[PDB]
Amino acid sequence: MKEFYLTVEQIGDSIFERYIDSNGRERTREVEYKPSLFAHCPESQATKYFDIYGKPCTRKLFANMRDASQWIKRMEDIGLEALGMDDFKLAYLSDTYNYEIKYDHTKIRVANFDIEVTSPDGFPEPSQAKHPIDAITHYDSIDDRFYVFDLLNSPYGNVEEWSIEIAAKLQEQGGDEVPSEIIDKIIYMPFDNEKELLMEYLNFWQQKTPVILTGWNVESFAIPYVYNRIKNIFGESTAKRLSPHRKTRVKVIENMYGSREIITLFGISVLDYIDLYKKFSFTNQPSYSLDYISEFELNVGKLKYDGPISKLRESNHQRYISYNIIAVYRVLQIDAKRQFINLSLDMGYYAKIQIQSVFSPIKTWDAIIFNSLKEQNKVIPQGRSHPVQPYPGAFVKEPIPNRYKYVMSFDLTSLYPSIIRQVNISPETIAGTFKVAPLHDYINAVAERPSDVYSCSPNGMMYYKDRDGVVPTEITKVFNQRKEHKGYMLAAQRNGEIIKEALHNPNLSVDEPLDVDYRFDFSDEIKEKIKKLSAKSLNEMLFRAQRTEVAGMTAQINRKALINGLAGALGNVWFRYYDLRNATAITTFGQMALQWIERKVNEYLNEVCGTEGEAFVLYGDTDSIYVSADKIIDKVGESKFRDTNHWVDFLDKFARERMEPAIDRGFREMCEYMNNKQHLMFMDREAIAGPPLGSKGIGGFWTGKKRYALNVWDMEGTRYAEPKLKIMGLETQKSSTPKAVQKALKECIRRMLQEGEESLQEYFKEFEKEFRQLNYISIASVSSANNIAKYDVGGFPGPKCPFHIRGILTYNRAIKGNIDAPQVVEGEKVYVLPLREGNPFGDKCIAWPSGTEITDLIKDDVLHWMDYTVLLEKTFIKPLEGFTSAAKLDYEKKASLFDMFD
DNA sequence: TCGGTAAGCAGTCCGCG
DNA sequence: GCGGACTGCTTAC
Ligand SMILES: Nc1nc2c(ncn2[C@H]2C[C@H](O)[C@@H](COP(=O)(O)OP(=O)(O)OP(=O)(O)O)O2)c(=O)[nH]1
Ligand SMILES: [Ca+2]
Ligand SMILES: [Ca+2]
Ligand SMILES: [Ca+2]
Ligand SMILES: [Ca+2]
Ligand SMILES: [Ca+2]
Repeated sequence: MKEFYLTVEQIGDSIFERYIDSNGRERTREVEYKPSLFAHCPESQATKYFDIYGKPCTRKLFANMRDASQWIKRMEDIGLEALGMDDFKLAYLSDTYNYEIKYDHTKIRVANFDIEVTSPDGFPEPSQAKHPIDAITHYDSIDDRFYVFDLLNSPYGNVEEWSIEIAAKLQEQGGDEVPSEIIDKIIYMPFDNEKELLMEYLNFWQQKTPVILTGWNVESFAIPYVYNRIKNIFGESTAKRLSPHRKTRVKVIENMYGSREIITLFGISVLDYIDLYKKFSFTNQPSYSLDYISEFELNVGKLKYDGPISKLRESNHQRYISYNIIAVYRVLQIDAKRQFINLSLDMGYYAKIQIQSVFSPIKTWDAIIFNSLKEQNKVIPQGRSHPVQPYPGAFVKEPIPNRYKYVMSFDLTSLYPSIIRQVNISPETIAGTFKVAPLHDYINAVAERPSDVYSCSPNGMMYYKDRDGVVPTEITKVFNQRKEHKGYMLAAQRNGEIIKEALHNPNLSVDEPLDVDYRFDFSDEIKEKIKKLSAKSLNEMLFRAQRTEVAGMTAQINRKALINGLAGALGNVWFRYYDLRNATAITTFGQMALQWIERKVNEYLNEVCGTEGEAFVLYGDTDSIYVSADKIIDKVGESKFRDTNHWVDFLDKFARERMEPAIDRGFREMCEYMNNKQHLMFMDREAIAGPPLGSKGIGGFWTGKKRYALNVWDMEGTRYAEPKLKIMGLETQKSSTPKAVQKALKECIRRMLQEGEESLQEYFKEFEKEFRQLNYISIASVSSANNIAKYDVGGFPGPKCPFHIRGILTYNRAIKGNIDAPQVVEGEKVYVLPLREGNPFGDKCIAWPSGTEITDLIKDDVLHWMDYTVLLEKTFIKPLEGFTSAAKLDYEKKASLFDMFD
């Protein structure tokens, strides 16, 4: 097989590399890598190395990496560009793996671990590590085993061994319900003392050294706690055995508010699953507890135990260990679904970077572009310092707040990357500038043609047309990968809808789910067999289809994120290829493109309708337009349609056969106008929205920019079994809105769009009457909590104190003295409730850690003093009043001549 | 939050005769 | 009471 790296490090003048050799074995080597860097040289000197602008360079070979680094410094001292890859491990990887890397994941040791630490005096701080580590569960991907290290004797109590028999049993048998599929994979090791446990853990680690190290909050808790505890008991050298090269750094993580400390383990790639989840999931969650996220992702119940976690080991050690094991497994289950580790490996090996660098799109793209240029013997420029400067972004149309009955939306495929490719925007393709007219003049095609030679953006920039820039070349490659995975995602989605349809008529039989590839549209043969399947098999197929859709979503959305990040990186001062001329060339072209096509679509539809100056495009944001289709429907007449699906078909056909050709024509003209390299503005129909045929549903409404709701029957060619609400920006979509309120507001919107005003009034009346019964957590607001200390003046709110911070301060005063009280962690999320006047907390609100029940000693008082009226008006009524006034509807029945008469 | 801009709403402070 | 000048937070792209 072809070799591939696992990890790479620079330690002084040595590269330390762990890799898989040509026989599939894991090896480690120390390499005295001699780096090269570059200086400009005279043209009269013969060379094969050129910078990106075509200027000749001489290669400088250094005796070692420190010499190379010193040379960079002296070149700065002289005032001359020091060209080349200054991150020497990236150059090493480029030299050592000069081909597209094919990796074998089965050879990569992925370790998932979690530790437990009993602490009677609050949160066990990783920097202090003053409490014994009393449990470690460490799952190894190569052995496919859970290695359980269990401390039986502690200063906080001596316990009996954990029982695998009880662990397996149902919670109704007094057991812990450790999943049957992992029971046989547990290797249980009890220890009579902590020193023995840790020494054995280190010997184990030495034997089975993680390449990828993950788990939940491992980077901020488990890793620094283990490191520091071993350091405290044994000394630093023993703690450094967590690094295969025995090198670590206590590294400070800084942002804006403060700083925290993590431990860098050289020769390990830490991908904390919480960080993977935050980067790759495209969710914003009210809580990031593993319980909370496992419930969201897997629909598994919260791990139930009695009393505080600080007493769980002594009171129920059996459950303590079982929950430690289950916790490790939950992360594995989340990964089986989301496939973020797979994603990270894919992107890391593609870029030829340390796997953990996938968190940095700037590092990722720097390596991609470097490797690409190096193939042509081209030489990358030195990174430079730039002051942070603001620059313009997208255009967003101001909508008229209103109901909108029939709506067809259209959206440009991968806009910013497509602009880059179309215009040929790259550091080395800049050809010059032209004299800019107001943007409006380009939109309306009255400005002079920018260039007859170069490819242009309406920000004034011109680009070469003779050859693709490196940025267009490399962005195209990832765009193509993205396109493939999106295809699989959409097929799985369409396939899921077939199954949902079939589930209306389940067959009464015992059978099996079909063995199919959900990434490809079901054949007629499959469709016929599905129509004969039982509900049990159908539901299993649906679950599998949706799992396939999730896998495709992960693969596509994050490749989209990477390519959009390249467009964004051009406007980040830390990017080697930072250039506001290029960043703005992209955003300004986008502004023109949207407004250009708004004009074209309005012109086309006014033509087919035989009107003048009518506004068909009601809205647009960045790269999308929303077209009113009322007149199109009305041209055939509602009564002519058999059912909802009939007008949906008609609009779909109209969009594809009439509107899309007109859209393409408009964009080809714009391409010629800007003299672009290649027409890539592809705007396809996205949504077809409207009320159910013959109903009083309003179909949709806008309240303002980035705030709307649509009843969608077809999205990107997925025809839904049941209509789906597309809601953007409204409170139902915000993590800050209480859970039960999101749900209620969603149902109000559903009723408005599908059923009408009367249905809405019926539901409002009911919610208003019953809501005080809702669980306090479900009606709590949520907020991130930054700068708590900043607004704290002797335990009370300082000037300008935010509402949620006030709640935290109220909480802090209420828990002064309570030993079992959780602390609010700076920068994390909190639940927030309003409090009625004259409450014993002495303020108008209280806040506590999100994803948790409020501590028992104040819970009863909070419940008693919760201000339901304020809660209702602020989270439910105010937003609903916003929705209904926009839609010209009333959520309460107004008086009529029938009232109180006949 | 260690890792692009536009723009919405909550809330504080305080004017607005 | 609402709206502007702010801070804070969160979402649409
Ligand atoms: N830097 C950055 N830009 C974004 C992000 N989301 C959207 N944009 C910008 C770049 C996109 O091309 C443009 C339009 O956003 P869309 O959500 O429609 O995505 P896009 O057109 O790229 O892909 P698509 O084919 O429609 O799924 O807005 C983002 O998360 N980060
Ligand atoms: Ca735990
Ligand atoms: Ca788009
Ligand atoms: Ca059937
Ligand atoms: Ca869009
Ligand atoms: Ca098309």
